[PDB]
Amino acid sequence: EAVVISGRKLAQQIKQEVRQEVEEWVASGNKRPHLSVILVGENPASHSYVLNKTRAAAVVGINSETIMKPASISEEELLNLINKLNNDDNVDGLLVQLPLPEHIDERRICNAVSPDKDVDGFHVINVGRMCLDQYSMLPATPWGVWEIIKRTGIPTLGKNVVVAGRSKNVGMPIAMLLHTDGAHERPGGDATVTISHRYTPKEQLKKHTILADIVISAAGIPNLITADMIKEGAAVIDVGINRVPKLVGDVDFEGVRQKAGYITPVPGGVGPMTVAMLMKNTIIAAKKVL
Amino acid sequence: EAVVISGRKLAQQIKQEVRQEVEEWVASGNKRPHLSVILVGENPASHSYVLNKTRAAAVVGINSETIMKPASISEEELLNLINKLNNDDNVDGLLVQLPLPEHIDERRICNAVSPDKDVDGFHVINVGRMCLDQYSMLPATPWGVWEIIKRTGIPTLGKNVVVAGRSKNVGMPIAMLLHTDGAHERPGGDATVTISHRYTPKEQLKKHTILADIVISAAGIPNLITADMIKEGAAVIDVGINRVPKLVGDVDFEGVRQKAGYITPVPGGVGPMTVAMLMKNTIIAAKKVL
Ligand SMILES: NC(=O)c1ccc[n+]([C@@H]2O[C@H](COP(=O)([O-])OP(=O)(O)OC[C@H]3O[C@@H](n4cnc5c(N)ncnc54)[C@H](O)[C@@H]3O)[C@@H](O)[C@H]2O)c1
Ligand SMILES: NC(=O)c1ccc[n+]([C@@H]2O[C@H](COP(=O)([O-])OP(=O)(O)OC[C@H]3O[C@@H](n4cnc5c(N)ncnc54)[C@H](O)[C@@H]3O)[C@@H](O)[C@H]2O)c1
Ligand SMILES: Nc1ncnc(O)c1NC(=O)Nc1ccc(C(=O)N[C@@H](CCC(=O)O)C(=O)O)cc1
Ligand SMILES: Nc1ncnc(O)c1NC(=O)Nc1ccc(C(=O)N[C@@H](CCC(=O)O)C(=O)O)cc1
Repeated sequence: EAVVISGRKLAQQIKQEVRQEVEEWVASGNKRPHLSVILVGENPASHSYVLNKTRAAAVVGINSETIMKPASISEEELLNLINKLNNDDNVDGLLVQLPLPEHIDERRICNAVSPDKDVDGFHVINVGRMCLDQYSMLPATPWGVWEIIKRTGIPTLGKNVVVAGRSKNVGMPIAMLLHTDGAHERPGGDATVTISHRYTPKEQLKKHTILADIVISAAGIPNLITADMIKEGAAVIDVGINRVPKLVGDVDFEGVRQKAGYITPVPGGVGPMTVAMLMKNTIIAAKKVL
Repeated sequence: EAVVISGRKLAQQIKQEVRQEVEEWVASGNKRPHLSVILVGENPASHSYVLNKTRAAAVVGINSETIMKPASISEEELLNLINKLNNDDNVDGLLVQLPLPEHIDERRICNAVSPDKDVDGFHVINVGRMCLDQYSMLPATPWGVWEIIKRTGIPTLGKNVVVAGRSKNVGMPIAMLLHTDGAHERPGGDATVTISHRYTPKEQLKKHTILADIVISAAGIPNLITADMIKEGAAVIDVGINRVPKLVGDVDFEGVRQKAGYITPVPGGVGPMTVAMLMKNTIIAAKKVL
């Protein structure tokens, strides 16, 4: 039977690490770090996630605020707010919760966040730097997936990995991190990585997962991954969070639990790890390391 | 037996398209496009490749100059030359031929070329834009592979693709182009893409290629791709160029020719396509579309 990895427990540990780093940063005479989160509209999942972020900030001693704005705001008004926060020396980290409304260009908005305060790692320079294996502010959810694997000791070098999903914010960075050189400035996982997506037929997906030592599902499709797709002993990391009213992942948890060696639950898996790696990025940003 | 795709004939068609585009541009009263190539040292293959590029430029109506510097040049002197070319309004395209001497930081050099003149697409902002599926100057060798596939009419949406190699200028952009969304600003091939590399066990490479509709070898290893690794009728695209006294690719050409449906030869395959796609990028740069 699979070990169930508690992302909640791993995230709490990481937050303890961040709290200590923050406290020693303040005791050294530095300003306490401050995180600003911009929330647009009323997507209730976005509100839940942002509340979890500001909770975690308080736990680790980082000052925070959520600035909530109606969906009817214009792009230029979002940009004006972002520009004010870019020039406010008290703000160390700035992020815009996604998705934004259709009349707002997410890419222009992400590129307007000063790259030094870009704790989500979505600015194009941070994307390019990550894709070149240079030091960069890593996006929180992919970095949380990497930390789950690394802190559990699941090996990656020479291993077969399948990622289901290719979104720029989640699946693509996860595939980048896992396949790239362990010896480069920002090390990668040196795994053999298959990228699948909405046009992979299920039979081709299965033919690739059945070879995989790690399967990472970030499609947002309930029961996309089932025990027959998984070779036994493999690690299955469930990035999906799907409203079905209850929350499930992409993985058939009880089925795959019988065959995988390791498995993450939804909720309590990747989700809390996302919030933890954002706290790590914020103290990194306050320290002006990059 | 396998169709042998002539990279020479496809490139000739692409180059004729560029010659028509450039002369319509010049007929409209615009400055003739101009490409500057910087060439460092005496790598015989580099000199050979640069001559192919400026020979192609002249035939399609693009003015060119190659600026040759000894390998003993320093990093500051190369940067000085690059800055002079960035500010010369006659120069539309600027590229530095790689590899550079060991004492030169290639990443610093590539980021010094202004992104609007970066016809190789090696600047971090162009790498980031490409990885976000945004309009960008695509690197010429990856774009050549893409064109070989599309112009032969080999389908990609939903097909399995294996790329052997992960280098930032060749293997990684190929994997990015092929797996990404057809509906995005810069369309992608919508394929299921496996990325293999130097830590992929040779047995594991076979188990993925035997599933592959398209194998793309960009590793620089003679005879890495052999007939037992290919399923009957798949397309095999040879990006490697290996000096073995002769030139060969990564594929066992004679053997794989008996099982593949399509195959590219070395020489005369991807190489002339690299030169051709650079001409496309140069007229794009002259038009300042981006
Ligand atoms: N911390 C977390 O766990 C966390 C954070 C953010 C988002 N998510 C969740 O991850 C899932 C998607 O995240 P995202 O940002 O990538 O969203 P997205 O909608 O942009 O991504 C959807 C991805 O699903 C892929 N896909 C669709 N059908 C597929 C299929 N049948 N097989 C393989 N791939 C398929 C699509 O091609 C696309 O790449 C959702 O449940 C989302 O809520 C989780
Ligand atoms: N126009 C062209 O045809 C053209 C242009 C440029 C480069 N190339 C060729 O591309 C090949 C590689 O170019 P590069 O810049 O990527 O060089 P590189 O050595 O930096 O990259 C080669 C890749 O090979 C991978 N690799 C090594 N062993 C492997 C294995 N056993 N199985 C799978 N992958 C393995 C490495 O991890 C690396 O990512 C060379 O032949 C180069 O000359 C061709
Ligand atoms: N959209 C974005 N825009 C900008 N930057 C980002 O990083 C994101 N992405 C997220 O914020 N992703 C995220 C997903 C889940 C949680 C989370 O806390 N999950 C709990 C359950 C909570 C619940 O479901 O109520 C769990 O999984 O246990 C937190 C963040
Ligand atoms: N290094 C770089 N730095 C900066 N930007 C780049 O794009 C590169 N990469 C190349 O320039 N790659 C390249 C490889 C081969 C040819 C070529 O013309 N090949 C012919 C003849 C081979 C022969 O006879 O020697 C063939 O294969 O048919 C052209 C370009």
